[PDB]
Amino acid sequence: GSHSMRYFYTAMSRPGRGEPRFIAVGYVDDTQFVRFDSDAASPRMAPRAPWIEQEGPEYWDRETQKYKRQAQTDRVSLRNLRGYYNQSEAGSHTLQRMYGCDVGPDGRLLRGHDQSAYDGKDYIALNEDLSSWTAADTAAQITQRKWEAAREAEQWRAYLEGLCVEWLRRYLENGKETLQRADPPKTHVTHHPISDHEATLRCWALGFYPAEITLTWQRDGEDQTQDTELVETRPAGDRTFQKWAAVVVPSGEEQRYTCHVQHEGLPKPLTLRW
Ligand code: NA
Ligand code: NA
Repeated sequence: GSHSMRYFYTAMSRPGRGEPRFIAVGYVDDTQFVRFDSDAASPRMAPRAPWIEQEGPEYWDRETQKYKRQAQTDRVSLRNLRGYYNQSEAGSHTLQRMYGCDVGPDGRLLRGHDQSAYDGKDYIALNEDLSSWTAADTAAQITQRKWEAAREAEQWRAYLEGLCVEWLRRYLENGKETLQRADPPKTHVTHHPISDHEATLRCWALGFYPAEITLTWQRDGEDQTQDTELVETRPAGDRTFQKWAAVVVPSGEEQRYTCHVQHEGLPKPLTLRW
């Protein structure tokens, strides 16, 4: 029922080679819908989902200019940051930002987000109040003061409560056939002896969307929390996801074990066995 829009910006300096590279990607839930890359050839902003290709040239040009303005801003930021940390003019550095809005099933704002990081560590974050900042270190207190003076949080609040939510609603409607349809997992259980007295049971989930999923193993109905091995959820490359969970069991006791699969695309969870 609930949904999110999120942007992910990365700016990477390369002093003496060129201006910093700026790349942005945007998502609705777990679906990417846009990329901008200052280093790409032609064109620099590309659509990544079909429902976005429905938008017209005014929309595209508007977004393009926002990306171009941000790339310039990020160049100033990276310069300022090397000063803040008394760094050499020679090393490469990375500035990241992640922002967006979460809405409930009624399309109403649940909460907004904006966060930045420098060289992979938290730098400054908008608090959930959309009115104040958390500086992660002493240097980020510089930005905090500058942004307080500029009433930067007020601009964020206006965006997060307004256009962020409005546009997310629009994308969800235009993209409803995919964005609002959960694809349940395709499942199976496999068996792999590790010796003649123990064997691995592996419970698979393939082809599911969104990425959130819960795979568990039980022995006679008791959860095997501490003895289940999970791989990280991984992308299939076609917008769907994959995961597996494994337990190692005494040979000949396989019948005691059940795999349980919970996913938004499954009205009732699945129970699977070897
Ligand atoms: Na707004
Ligand atoms: Na299945």
